Amino acid sequence: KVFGRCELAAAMKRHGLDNYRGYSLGNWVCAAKFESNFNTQATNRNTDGSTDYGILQINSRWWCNDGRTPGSRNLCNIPCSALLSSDITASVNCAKKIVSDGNGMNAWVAWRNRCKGTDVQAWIRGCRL
Ligand SMILES: [Cl-]
Ligand SMILES: [Cl-]
Ligand SMILES: [Cl-]
Ligand SMILES: [Cl-]
Ligand SMILES: [Cl-]
Ligand SMILES: [Cu+2]
Ligand SMILES: [Cu+2]
Ligand code: NA
Repeated sequence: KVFGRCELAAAMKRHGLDNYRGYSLGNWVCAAKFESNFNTQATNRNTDGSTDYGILQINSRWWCNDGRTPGSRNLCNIPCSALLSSDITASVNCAKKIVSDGNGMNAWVAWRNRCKGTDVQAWIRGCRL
């Protein structure tokens, strides 16, 4: 599923991301845009051989099992394929664990390099949520 901007903002809000660990909704929308272009089916291989999955590009190195990431963990206790569903529940719940891990949204390098410090409210501007 490729979400529209405001449709994903509304969904992430419904799923409890707005101000989660202090990160306003536009932070999550901005991260999703640059991670996945709002595509739940997005996959990208990392240099180390792990892969990132779904709207928020959750890495198999730590968070999900894909059967091909040596020495990795599965801290969200989910197959990585679950992260590609049109239903964002698994992605959101796993993201909650990630952002609570100590470095907040800096876990998402694209968030750090492209969203942090910027006017992230622009991502939800005009949206019926
Ligand atoms: Cl957009
Ligand atoms: Cl915001
Ligand atoms: Cl594995
Ligand atoms: Cl959903
Ligand atoms: Cl924080
Ligand atoms: Cu929902
Ligand atoms: Cu809503
Ligand atoms: Na893994």
